Amino acid sequence: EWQENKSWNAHFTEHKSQGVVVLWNENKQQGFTNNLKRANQAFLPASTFKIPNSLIALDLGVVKDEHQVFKWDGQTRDIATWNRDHNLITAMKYSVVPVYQEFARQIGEARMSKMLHAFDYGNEDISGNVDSFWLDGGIRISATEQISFLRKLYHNKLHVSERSQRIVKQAMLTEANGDYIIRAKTGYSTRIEPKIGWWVGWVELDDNVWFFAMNMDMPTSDGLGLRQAITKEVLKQEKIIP
Ligand SMILES: O=C(O)c1cccc(-c2cccc(F)c2)c1
Ligand SMILES: [Cl-]
Repeated sequence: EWQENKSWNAHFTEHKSQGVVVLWNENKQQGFTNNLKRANQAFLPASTFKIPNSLIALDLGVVKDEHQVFKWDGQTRDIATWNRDHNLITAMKYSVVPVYQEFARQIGEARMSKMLHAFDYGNEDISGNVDSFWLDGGIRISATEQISFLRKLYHNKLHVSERSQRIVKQAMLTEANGDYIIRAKTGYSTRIEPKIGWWVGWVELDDNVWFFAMNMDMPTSDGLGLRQAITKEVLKQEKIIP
């Protein structure tokens, strides 16, 4: 069951942007979106790929645990937070592309392809460079496909160990207070048109879970804060969060 609520479009047009929000009520097994078409259009996953990438690296032993330090390679990059040592927690918090590029090289093309098929992730296509295919290669995923993947992760049903899934869900922790917990990952795709931002994850309540996946047009980095801001406005309107 899916229902289209075009009133949410106001949240995008009021900021003179365009995008889609997809919600899934786990208890009721019901979905909601403002745009059924865009909910099924496939985009580059960009840094949302750090979820599956982290899982594969952990399950193959490329990453030992969430404390292992990945030393800065000494190359000054334009993102200040990238020019320092990281572990899995901080690498995902600051979307540290260079750390995950090295993960992918050590994973290798063959094992990466095999695992993405086992995850049923997007179009499962790693065509391109092994260290950048999620940024400018052939892989694609829709918002509805993100939710399908995240639901498997939440229930520990992906084809990796329970430990790997618990560690990645820890690394996804974004916000927690007395009312809800959010585990999620942002994305920012600029190398292939259209330029978009992602935010995918879920909201934990006392007695239910709401999965979400949003993407929106991102002509400039000036609107990146809208990924979370717009999503939370939808959540408040639907009385999922206060
Ligand atoms: O949205 C983020 O969490 C994030 C984290 C790291 C770098 C960037 C970023 C911002 C502007 C340009 C760019 F290429 C990357 C965004
Ligand atoms: Cl946690």
